[PDB]
Amino acid sequence: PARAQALRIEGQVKVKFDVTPDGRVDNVQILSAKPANMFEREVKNAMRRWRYEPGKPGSGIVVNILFKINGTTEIQ
Amino acid sequence: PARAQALRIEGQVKVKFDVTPDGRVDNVQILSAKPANMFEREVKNAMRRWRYEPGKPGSGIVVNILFKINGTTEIQ
Repeated sequence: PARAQALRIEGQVKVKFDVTPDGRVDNVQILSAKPANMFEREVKNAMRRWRYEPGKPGSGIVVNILFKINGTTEIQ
Repeated sequence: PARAQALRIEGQVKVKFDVTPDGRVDNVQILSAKPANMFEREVKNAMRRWRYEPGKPGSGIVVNILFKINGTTEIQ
């Protein structure tokens, strides 16, 4: 078998928008509550926790990460 | 009961970093493959799909969205 590396972030986000009479959203803006880079910082953070074997280092290592985000509105 | 609104994004992301001899990651940068705003565009996108009842519109509506991101490295 082969060992993967994993990510699990929990988060929040605030969005303002208009609702039209047809019943469709428009004119969305995010209210960014964290410093502009929000998604990015939470990722780099989760890679602190990543472990490798000592005495075999390197640089420029690359990886692609497939992720699933799963939102849902809060506290009516 | 009360009706929520939901989000489900699937995505990818590329990251370059160093691995030290202690066995810890350092010097992380994202390789941003989509236009800088990646997380943001995928969100605004998912709110296209949101439905409201016609003939009751408004503007400046705000909502907070709690989300769970769940990564894991690809194709060894």
